[PDB]
Amino acid sequence: MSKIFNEELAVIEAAAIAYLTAFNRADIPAVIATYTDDGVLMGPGRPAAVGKDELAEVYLSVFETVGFDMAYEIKEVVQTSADWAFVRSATEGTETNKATGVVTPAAYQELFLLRKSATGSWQTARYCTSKISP
Amino acid sequence: KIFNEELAVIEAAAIAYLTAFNRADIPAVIATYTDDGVLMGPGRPAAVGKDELAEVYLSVFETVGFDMAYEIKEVVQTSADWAFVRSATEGTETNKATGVVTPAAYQELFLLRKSATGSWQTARYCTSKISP
Ligand code: NA
Repeated sequence: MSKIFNEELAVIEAAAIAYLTAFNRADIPAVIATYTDDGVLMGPGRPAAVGKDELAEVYLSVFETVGFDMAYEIKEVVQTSADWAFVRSATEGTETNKATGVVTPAAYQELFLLRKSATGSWQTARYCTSKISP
Repeated sequence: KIFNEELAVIEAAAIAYLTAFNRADIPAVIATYTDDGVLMGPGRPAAVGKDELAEVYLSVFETVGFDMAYEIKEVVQTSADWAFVRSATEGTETNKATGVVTPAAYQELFLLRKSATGSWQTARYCTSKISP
């Protein structure tokens, strides 16, 4: 009957979710901490942010400008080798502009490329998010 | 084999997509993907499988004319059969309805998988619009 989930896939998914929950709390240090030191963010309206200093600067600007209220869904979890994996997610909910106060619907889709650190921890090496709507 | 450095073969595969895309060559674009390939791009939900990929690229090229130059930012082989490539493109986009030409820049992540026959194919692909 039962489907058992590979223990390493469970730990990998938990690493992607650690980001999504930190992001939805707008907790920037928790967000930064999920990335490898050479991590890259590719998001809409901004060129790639490379490394924790550039990452911090982008997320600071995002949470200054906009408030997100989002639910996530995990779409796939795949381990491609001992130290590498990917996760695909989708988030949806609302976006509030902090200047104007205007709340609008928002949906995104995300790809995490995860790498297992030398001490056994899964971290986001590369991350891409695209806006589905509006 | 053409070059023994697998990294060059991997980069080659990503460049074949970007050039196919810039030529608006949909069959050539579809053929760079695995059968279960995923495209994640702006304004649309994930397209999963060649049937869904076809539909989206059809619609993109029905709606917009792209005139783009590419740059490869990184090529990384993570294991024997897996790699990633990060690139960026910039140029103009022309809306085919309105005729309005506007500057466009994008950034792209490829996850490529080496097939049973030795070909590098795109398994997962994300593109995000930098501007405007
Ligand atoms: Na073109």
